[PDB]
Amino acid sequence: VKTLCLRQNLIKCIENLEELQSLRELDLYDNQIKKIENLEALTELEILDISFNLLRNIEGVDKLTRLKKLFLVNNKISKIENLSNLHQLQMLELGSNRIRAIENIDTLTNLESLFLGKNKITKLQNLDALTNLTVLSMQSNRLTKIEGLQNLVNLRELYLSHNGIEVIEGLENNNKLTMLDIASNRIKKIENISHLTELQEFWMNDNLLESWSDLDELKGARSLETVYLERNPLQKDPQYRRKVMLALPSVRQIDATFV
Repeated sequence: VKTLCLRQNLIKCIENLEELQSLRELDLYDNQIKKIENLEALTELEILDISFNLLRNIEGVDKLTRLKKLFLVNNKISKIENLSNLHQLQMLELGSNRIRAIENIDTLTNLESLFLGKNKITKLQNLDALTNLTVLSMQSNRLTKIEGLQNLVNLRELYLSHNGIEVIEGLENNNKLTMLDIASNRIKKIENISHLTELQEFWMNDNLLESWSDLDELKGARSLETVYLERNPLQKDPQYRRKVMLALPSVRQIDATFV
């Protein structure tokens, strides 16, 4: 065997998966599993996908030391735990869960992607050890302040949509940012992003932006190709598209319209 895809079944318990030792990828997407167990024997497994299930806790993956990707999207997981042995983990997908705090991931120094969207996290913390982190998704959470990103120096994609962020800050050491998404917040002013020179796409729709002089912060991004500013108070200006066009000459797309 090499890849078992038991997608879309009525599985409620994990069993009779012991004879297969050479399995590298197990896919249990969209089932009714309630507990992770009987998986310790798949030691050379590189990809585990138990997304869209009824999991409430993370367990039974203590022995999968060779895991590279872990998909646990859409479950009932309340706390992040029992992942400390997965040193080779590069991608961690925990979207659409019930997590309230970022914890117990400091041992995953080889993480390149971290997805925690549609959860209940209230504070950005405990990310200081993921210096290899390239993508971080914290959208549709309870975030109120941007912080804890001072050690994500290779961060190139940051998604903070649908939160309660009021001020743009904490992005001092994230100079490699190419995609910054802070749309659907309570931001009133664009600040502290003038050092983000490699920005390509920048979503800031559904905020409270008022002054046109904030676009001076984006002048350093010569590769800025796409910018979203709709549903801001800036759109009340009848030359909203042209004003963005003139201030940001490098962009080829404003909202859903090309230039």
